[PDB]
Amino acid sequence: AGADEERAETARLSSFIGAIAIGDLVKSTLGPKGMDKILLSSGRDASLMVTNDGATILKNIGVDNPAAKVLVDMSRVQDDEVGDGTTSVTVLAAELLREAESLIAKKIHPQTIIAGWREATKAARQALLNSAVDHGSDEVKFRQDLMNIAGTTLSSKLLTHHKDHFTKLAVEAVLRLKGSGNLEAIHVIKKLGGSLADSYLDEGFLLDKKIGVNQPKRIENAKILIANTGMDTDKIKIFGSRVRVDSTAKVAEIEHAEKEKMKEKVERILKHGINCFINRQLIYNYPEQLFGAAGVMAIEHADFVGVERLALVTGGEIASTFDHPELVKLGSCKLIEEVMIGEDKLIHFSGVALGEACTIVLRGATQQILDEAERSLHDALCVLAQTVKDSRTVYGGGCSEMLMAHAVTQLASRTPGKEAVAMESYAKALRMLPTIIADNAGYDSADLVAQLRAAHSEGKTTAGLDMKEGTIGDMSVLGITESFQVKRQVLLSAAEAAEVILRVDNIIKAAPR
Amino acid sequence: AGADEERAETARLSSFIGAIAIGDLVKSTLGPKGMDKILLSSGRDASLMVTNDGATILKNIGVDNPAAKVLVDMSRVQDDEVGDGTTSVTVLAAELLREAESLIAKKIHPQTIIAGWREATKAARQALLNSAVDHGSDEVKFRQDLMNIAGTTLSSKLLTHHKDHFTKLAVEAVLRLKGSGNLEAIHVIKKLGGSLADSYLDEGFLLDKKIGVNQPKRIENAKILIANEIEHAEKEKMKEKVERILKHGINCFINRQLIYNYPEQLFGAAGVMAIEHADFVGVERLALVTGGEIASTFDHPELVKLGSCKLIEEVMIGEDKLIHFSGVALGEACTIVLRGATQQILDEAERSLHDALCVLAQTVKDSRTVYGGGCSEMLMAHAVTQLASRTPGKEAVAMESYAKALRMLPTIIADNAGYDSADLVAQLRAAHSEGKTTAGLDMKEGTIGDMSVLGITESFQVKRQVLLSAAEAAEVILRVDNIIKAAPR
Amino acid sequence: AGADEERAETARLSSFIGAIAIGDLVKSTLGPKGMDKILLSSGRDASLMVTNDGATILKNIGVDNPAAKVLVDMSRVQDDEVGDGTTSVTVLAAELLREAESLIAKKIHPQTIIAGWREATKAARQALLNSAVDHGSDEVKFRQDLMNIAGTTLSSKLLTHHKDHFTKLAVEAVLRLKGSGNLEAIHVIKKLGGSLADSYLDEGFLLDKKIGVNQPKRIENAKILIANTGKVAEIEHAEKEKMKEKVERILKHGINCFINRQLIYNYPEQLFGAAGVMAIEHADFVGVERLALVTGGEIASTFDHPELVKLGSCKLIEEVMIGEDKLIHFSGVALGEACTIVLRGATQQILDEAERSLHDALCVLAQTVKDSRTVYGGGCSEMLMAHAVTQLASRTPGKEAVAMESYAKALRMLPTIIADNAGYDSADLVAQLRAAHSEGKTTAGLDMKEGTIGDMSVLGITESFQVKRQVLLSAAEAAEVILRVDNIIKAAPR
Amino acid sequence: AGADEERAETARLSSFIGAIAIGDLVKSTLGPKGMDKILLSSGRDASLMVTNDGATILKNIGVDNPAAKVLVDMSRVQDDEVGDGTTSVTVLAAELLREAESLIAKKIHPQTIIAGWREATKAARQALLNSAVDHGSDEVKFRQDLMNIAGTTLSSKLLTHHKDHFTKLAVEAVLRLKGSGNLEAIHVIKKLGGSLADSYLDEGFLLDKKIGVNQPKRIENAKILIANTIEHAEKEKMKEKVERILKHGINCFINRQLIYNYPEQLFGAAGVMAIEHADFVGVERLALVTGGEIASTFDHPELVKLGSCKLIEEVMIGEDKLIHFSGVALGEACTIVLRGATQQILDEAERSLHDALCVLAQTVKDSRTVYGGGCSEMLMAHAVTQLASRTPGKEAVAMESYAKALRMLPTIIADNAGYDSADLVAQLRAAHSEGKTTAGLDMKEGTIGDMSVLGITESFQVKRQVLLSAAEAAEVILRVDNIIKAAPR
Repeated sequence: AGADEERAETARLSSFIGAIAIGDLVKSTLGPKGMDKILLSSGRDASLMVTNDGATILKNIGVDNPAAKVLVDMSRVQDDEVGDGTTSVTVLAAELLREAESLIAKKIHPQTIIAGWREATKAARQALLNSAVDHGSDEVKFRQDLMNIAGTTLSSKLLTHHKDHFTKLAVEAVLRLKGSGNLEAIHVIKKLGGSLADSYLDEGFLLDKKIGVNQPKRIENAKILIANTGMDTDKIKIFGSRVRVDSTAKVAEIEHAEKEKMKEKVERILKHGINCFINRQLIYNYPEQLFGAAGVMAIEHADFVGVERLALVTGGEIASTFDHPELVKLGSCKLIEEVMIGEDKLIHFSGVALGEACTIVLRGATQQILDEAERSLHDALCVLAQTVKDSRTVYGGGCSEMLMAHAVTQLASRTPGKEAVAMESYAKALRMLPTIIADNAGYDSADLVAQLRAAHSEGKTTAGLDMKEGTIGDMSVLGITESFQVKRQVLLSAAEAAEVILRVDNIIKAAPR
Repeated sequence: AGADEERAETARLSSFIGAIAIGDLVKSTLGPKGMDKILLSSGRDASLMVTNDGATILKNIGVDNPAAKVLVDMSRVQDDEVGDGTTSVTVLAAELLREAESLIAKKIHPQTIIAGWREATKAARQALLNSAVDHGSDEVKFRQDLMNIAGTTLSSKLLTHHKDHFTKLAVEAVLRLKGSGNLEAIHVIKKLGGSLADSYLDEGFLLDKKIGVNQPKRIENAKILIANEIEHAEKEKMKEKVERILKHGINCFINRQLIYNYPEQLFGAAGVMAIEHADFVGVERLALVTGGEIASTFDHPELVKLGSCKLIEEVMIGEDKLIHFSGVALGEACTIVLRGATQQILDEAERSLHDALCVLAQTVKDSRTVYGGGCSEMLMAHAVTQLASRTPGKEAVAMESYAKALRMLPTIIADNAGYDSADLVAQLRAAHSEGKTTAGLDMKEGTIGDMSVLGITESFQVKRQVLLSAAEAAEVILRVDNIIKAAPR
Repeated sequence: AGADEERAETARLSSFIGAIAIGDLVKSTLGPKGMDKILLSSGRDASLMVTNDGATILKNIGVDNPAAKVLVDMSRVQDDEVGDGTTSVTVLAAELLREAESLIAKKIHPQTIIAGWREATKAARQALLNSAVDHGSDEVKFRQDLMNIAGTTLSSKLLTHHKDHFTKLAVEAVLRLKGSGNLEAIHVIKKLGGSLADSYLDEGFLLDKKIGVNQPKRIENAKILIANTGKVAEIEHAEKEKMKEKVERILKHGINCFINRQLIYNYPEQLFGAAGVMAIEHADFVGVERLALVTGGEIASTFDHPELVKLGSCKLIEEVMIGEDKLIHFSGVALGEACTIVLRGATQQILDEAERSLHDALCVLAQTVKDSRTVYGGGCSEMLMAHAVTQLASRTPGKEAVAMESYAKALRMLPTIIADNAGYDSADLVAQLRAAHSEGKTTAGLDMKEGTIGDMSVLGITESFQVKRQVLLSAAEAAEVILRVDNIIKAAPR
Repeated sequence: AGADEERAETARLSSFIGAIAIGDLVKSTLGPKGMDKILLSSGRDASLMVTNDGATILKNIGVDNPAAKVLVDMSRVQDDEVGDGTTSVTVLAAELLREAESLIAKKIHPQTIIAGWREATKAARQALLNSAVDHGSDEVKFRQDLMNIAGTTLSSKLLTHHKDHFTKLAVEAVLRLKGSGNLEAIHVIKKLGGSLADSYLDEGFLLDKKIGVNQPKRIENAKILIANTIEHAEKEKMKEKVERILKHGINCFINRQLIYNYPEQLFGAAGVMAIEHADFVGVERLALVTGGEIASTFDHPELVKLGSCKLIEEVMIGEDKLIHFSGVALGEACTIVLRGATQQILDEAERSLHDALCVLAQTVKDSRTVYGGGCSEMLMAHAVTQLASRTPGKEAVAMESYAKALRMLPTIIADNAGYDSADLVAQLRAAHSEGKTTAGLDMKEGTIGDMSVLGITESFQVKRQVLLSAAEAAEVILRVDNIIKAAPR
């Protein structure tokens, strides 16, 4: 229905603007020294969200009328099977649109010009088939656990002054996460406190809640209880109305009935040896006095998301009415205690025998810049899982992009008529990436492009863009690598719909309405 | 990736503006001629708040959209580590920003410039291991007890004309408080009735409050009580209080909260003085002093209560109504009562004692100090200026910008003095360059003098943490564009 | 009034806008189906200037507030040593400005980038003497003399249907032109039309004036006279004496024609008709200047001026029927140093293109003699250079490369433009064009009649070698002045 | 009547704005990689002039309400004395205004800072002490005649791809000039044609006028006549001209004004070439060249006239006809003609050339120069930082700020080069600090190199008064709210 009318030229233009606007923000993000973008919104979110991951912020927000959301949505599928590394895929697609302005001069058949996607099928071929990636990544592995690909993802991120160490920590997390058991139950939070480590590794799941001022400080061989239904009692489905009774004698039983709820909770809780209770909602006051005497620590209004992960962690339980204790519930038993961390007080669940689920706690300076660690971390978890079993990678720092560009230029001219025009335009698309990496490093982009091309042309796939250097250097020494799937999936997506429809290269434009 | 957006140079300006606004308000705060600031704002605050301490005022309010609050929060961690000293750390960070106007001339990636912070680390340790300055503070101590750091914290506040004598007194308070346990039993009030001595020292505890208009004027052999059918029930509650009370001879009751009206009538007829809403901080202190009490329900009287009976009375000192607890047998905890000349500077004395207890605990443990009055700042500034020219590429514009930031502290210290700031900067630099570590800014002088003779010294913990913290403050400028919130609209 | 405050980005923008507006107008002017532009202004402009030659109209006027008059001025110096072919220099300079938006993206300093133009100048020269071409233009040359560049230069002009023939004629003019003097004394005027030939070549100078309807139709063994200077009864008698002096001196000489650059007195007019002598009133001074070198000239004084003090060439002077209209012919000059070129046309006031097409035409083949060097036409040169220049950007150490590569892709538009107007799809054309050029055959080019690609040499199209060397050096620098200048100091009442 | 209202601080701003507006156009111009600008205007202006010399363009126009024209006017006194080389004097004065924003922050006495100018004079000697000038320029000078300052003057001008060769030519022009009388008898015109040399040096004077269509093409053993000035009477003027003229053998006549038609017919038959409306300035120079003559009424022929004869002819050069006067016996006065590669930038030659004539003459007379490429400026910068610490009171703050001003110049010279500015600044500082006055910014290299090997040096005078002018301009805009003077050209 209604509003927003666009056709042919004007409609093509809307696609054009969306690609250029996104490219500049993502432009600072790529390579060993990127920049931080900080966002504040109104009416649906709490505060300032800062993300160095182009994928994370894009998924969350659809700011305006121009089209770009659908292109953005696709990158997530990429994350599930490979994703990140560094966010470069969005940039390649955007630059495709710049050539379109020179096409109107031609003024006849973009479709004839378009001969290129079949030609760009070649990109699926040339970009990720020539150059020997990586191989072993044995298992657990001493030295090769990190100090390579995680570091590159982080280098593009500003926090590398101390976060390079954080990245190193993440693979330790993946080692426990490898084997059989699914990609689930990984929890991470950041703490407002400065230390050299800037992060702490827990033996289990971290939660931030307390029963009250009273109750024992620490429990051992802990039994964990999770209830779906609240502790609160009174109304029931049918009120039974608020009653009055024939004398003061029968009003007493009602108060007495309250005591019975108290009775059930302690009598069978004691047999279990219950050390901790976690409830996701409001908690009734009566049990609270009881738990302190028993020596049981309960958690008021515990977050549901923490709870679901916790069930996987402790073998779980079936949560229903107060019958829920004993056998229906399973409780792991290493150590549960509330421990002060840097400055804040946190409760630590640890020693889960099953081992499938684990939690990582980050620590920091207390800056917005610190919130950067949250954005980088999310990026890192996805990067390592894919690196371990994809058994395939490419040289980073734009090494791959310059090589393909040299190869694609040859393709133009070699093909005779009709075929040649789009293939060269596709070819120039590789050139902007070298420019994007250099500009964010504070070095003159013009000077950098010229010197960059000569090293790639020579045949060293290892050589690439070194931002700290300001010129060109050996990418491999740095340990900068991109996963094979991230590069492979994007080229097909760019040349997917593009092929068959207007069957060839220089896409999209609008259709009906 | 958008919100409220400004890019590179405009983005830089939002951080740039926040630092300059804070520096001017805080500059007048520092040293002997510093001045008190008062704030008034609409809704959810009341009216006049006056905070001499820069840290306390910044923490309380997030006034506007431009970023600065996160930078503000960090000073508190520093406060916990050692505390106040003199407020100077916020100021260094602000002047760092002015150089950034010239960083556009550098013309490269600002993150790349950030290497200067590492360079700042060189500045951080140049200050360190150069000029050992202190050895001492064994415990109690005959002559090193004061005329030192307490005097410098007090230097910031104009009370120093007679106050420095009072601050000498404060370490005596600390010596009694370092042992036995806690950080309790210290209370300070001011009275109007000026004399040269300006302070006494109460062995007991001093409190300002009254039961009500009725009740006996004075109590002797005083005993102290401290406490942590419906219609019919209330009468019994009254009755239990009187029955237990009469046998004891109960002279005074102190309760840390609101007090129910029924008992009030009974206390008047009985001849018992009670205190409504007594502050908790005073109450804990009283317990150590009186031998303590077991505070619980109305069973609290007799044996579970230990009472000190020298004398409790409401005493007129000078003018204002106050109640004096004295004659404590323990002697471990005391209250210092200082008499002033009747000015805000008299209220100024309130924060001088707080400042003194904290220093000695930290000063004994660190075993290190630095010269105060900006002595360290010019010396460090002299060392840092050389570093900028020496370092290549990226480092040189950034290195001197941090070095430059040391210069304002000398300027801030004397601007509030009443002397011309421009003249002060040149003269200061010449003495530090020459090689005298002891030499520093003398505000009373208007020029430079020997800091050690004053006795002004600064705790080692305040200096090490600020420099690492400062780097983070300089670390949140240009790289961050806008990005507003922490507290409701 | 005082106003118009602009700085930094806004000042750059004024430069940006001037380049974009000009490029669209000059855009269809390149190649076989170029578009006719007609432009008029009040005052002394006159009437008919319809401009297909981009350089000619731009040079003539400076109509509006934005700054671009100076960039336009620069193209003419190029024109004097070579100029045209097709007007492409302005287009290439204009497209460079688009990257200026990316300059703020580079966010450092624009001056570092402009050094690329110097480099571009080197790029211009390394795109000149390497990556070969035709190696023809021996001298005189019976078949390669034309039907070449002019055909392509003419291609941008509509009149190509009968004008391509005209174009062939123009090199004959250069063959006589080459030698002792320089590029001097060449005059050409269109005379609408009505003949298959569409042009007659005059062995001498062309003139267009008549004394009056009466007077002898033809003169032979003609002596030419050019003069700088234009009892009451005896006064009347004295007038007769002026008549007498003019006749007495005239008959002995045999004077066949008189030409004067000013008003002529009525009394002598009757005399000339009876004698058998034709006179010209208010003949243009410029025509006379050209004529003096040609005929050996004379000394122009008072009536003593006839006989020996004046020299009169005597081949043939006549008024002849040219297709339809009458135009005077001065011809058969012994010296041979200076000549006159005459052309015609279909007549749609698009023929007037020939008035300025010709201005570009005049310089190009005169130049061809001097160069003894030429390049393949039909855009053959542009595709070859484009293939070579793409490699060249990486060949340079840096700085040079960024500007050189952008410059390289600029060449792509010209092949597109040549076939775009041709009535064929540009997209198919650009790809097929490159394959033949990359192959190694320099003779391959845009075959516009064909609609595809073919042997340019077979068609017979070549461009003056100078047009390519100067244009490349000139284009980069003409482009540089608008981009490098941020903030032009002014004051604009308007 | 009333539209714009300004007071004190905003008044400073109007003055502030003028310095920034001028600085952006001028900065591009400075150093070996500068730019050229074109101005249209209207009324009493023939056509747009494009000026590279900051001094020439500012003198010629007073475009708007803000006051800057007077600041501009002073630079010319500097130019007659020396001036040029590169226009940097105006830029440096402009950058001192930026500190003024800092100054309101100071919030004290604005003129207290004014002491810094006195200090600036101290700063000026500071460069002299800390840089090695030159050891020679003893007249004529076999290799150091050029390939130094002219190269720097010209390098700032892009045209140096081929024009560096013409820059070399200009000193030869000054060497003949040095001697007996002031700055006169030098004529130079650009020509629209292409050649490798890009210019020709003429021993005589070049002119561009023609008698008429008729008249002999060429004259030899030429006699030259210069003039400062019913029907039957007209014939007599014709008679005197021919009779007297024939005896002398008269080959050419040059008249500075309109010429009567009757003689024109005579000259053609006689075989004499005359010039109508010849420019007086060309004539005066020509007279010195040919030995001159006494110009009066028609009694002017014979001995009162002295004519030199080598060759006078009209020659085709490129596309435009000009007349060449050549073979002067005196040799004292000469004319320079330059061609080059054409465009807008060739009208530039009239502009660039004016600058060239001024720099080279100075080089022979001064016998003093300093190393170019910014070598002088960085070394002064290393030197400037130490002095500020030493100077008492007012002087330290102002001397240091003046001192860091010099840092930007290395950055601007490098920036136009086309190389990374950040890397360049620090490396430059290291070479100067060591003690090599020769080392400087090698823009072509992209890094620091030995300036002396290049051969580039700057005239000593340009440096002496730039510092003094910069200081008066630096005394600046802060002073008076209105300045104005003159009605030029």
